[PDB]
Amino acid sequence: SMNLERLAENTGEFQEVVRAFYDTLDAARSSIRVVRVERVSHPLLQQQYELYRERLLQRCERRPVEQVLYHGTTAPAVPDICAHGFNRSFCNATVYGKGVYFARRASLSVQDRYSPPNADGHKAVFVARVLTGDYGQGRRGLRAPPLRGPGHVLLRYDSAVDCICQPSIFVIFHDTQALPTHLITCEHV
Ligand SMILES: O=c1[nH][nH]c(=O)c2cc(OCc3cccc(Cl)c3)ccc12
Repeated sequence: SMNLERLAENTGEFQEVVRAFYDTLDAARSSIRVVRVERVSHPLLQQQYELYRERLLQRCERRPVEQVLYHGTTAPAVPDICAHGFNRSFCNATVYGKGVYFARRASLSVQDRYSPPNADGHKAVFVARVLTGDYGQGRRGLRAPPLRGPGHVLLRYDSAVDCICQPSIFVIFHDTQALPTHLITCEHV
């Protein structure tokens, strides 16, 4: 909470982020209000992230290798994420693996079970760049992405998902594979 910077409502960056948030808010597009949007700066994690991104850009089948995704969290977790990035050791049921869950659609992250509100009724949703790369099928046992199986050089997939077909959830298992960029503070009207 020391490397957060509030964005004014009348700026390009605030509008990009908020528009993308409302576009994917579905069910609750008209119940949810935005209180605040803050830029997250973590120069070190960003460098560690860019190095991983270079390795994936050089060798992934799927495109894109990188996606913007939402992570709802508890008020107490906000300082840690801003200081350290996403920490899978805080693992709700780990249905698709013991990793950090990101959602394609904000509708999912903004639910009270993922972003529970605090005493002021404020809900914490992070926007993150995530190196999804080549994803495999998640399942509850997974302490890492699932094995690629025989005849692949790479031992494991980059991430795990609910469903390979149209995936809506990504589970990532490396501290450097997800960079928080913005903290959206929202509430139910
Ligand atoms: O935005 C989130 N922040 N934190 C979470 O733990 C989290 C978890 C999450 O899926 C859990 C789940 C449960 C049943 C079926 C599916 Cl497919 C997925 C989705 C989003 C989030």
